[PDB]
Amino acid sequence: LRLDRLRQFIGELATLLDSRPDESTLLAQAHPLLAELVHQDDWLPEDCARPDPQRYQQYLLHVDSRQRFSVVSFVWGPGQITPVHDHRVWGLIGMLRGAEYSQPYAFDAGGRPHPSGARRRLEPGEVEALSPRIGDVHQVSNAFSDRTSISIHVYGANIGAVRRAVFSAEGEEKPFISGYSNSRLPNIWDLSKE
Ligand SMILES: [Fe+2]
Repeated sequence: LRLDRLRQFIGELATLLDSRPDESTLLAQAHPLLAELVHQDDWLPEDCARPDPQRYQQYLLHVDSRQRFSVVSFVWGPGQITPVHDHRVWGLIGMLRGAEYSQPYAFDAGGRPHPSGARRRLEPGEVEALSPRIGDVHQVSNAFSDRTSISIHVYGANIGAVRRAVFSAEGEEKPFISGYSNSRLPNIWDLSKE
């Protein structure tokens, strides 16, 4: 495993964040950092790539000391899908293997959510951005019904601890905390094992 590439990404993102950019500058300059990471699929620990039959898995890879960001391996078993939901922090999503569909939503005056633009297909190597400022609400699904798809997510917080919400088609808001699938993180720092 090329865990040095993951270490490099974490270091460089933290370096960008050290210059205290606004969200727009951050998303713009971190976009190529993550695309470079997901351009080649040779680093993700198999532990953090494992699908589950009932639900997709969320494997935490790294959290910044000051929680300025977290890096999560998002794993879709065949045909799995999220409900419509928000994030409340900035996010960058890089596709690793397989593919996923992403449909942005927006609310009318009465609460009800509607698709607010074209559904997007994210191919391996591609990166998309989200945040409360530029659009925070979407529904995501595995683009395939016959395979496992994986995307790497970077959020502007410890996303598993962020209190957010899911929305029904009728617009019912329900409190949501995603948590994480792994009770143990991969050790990506023991260089003497490389
Ligand atoms: Fe999401």
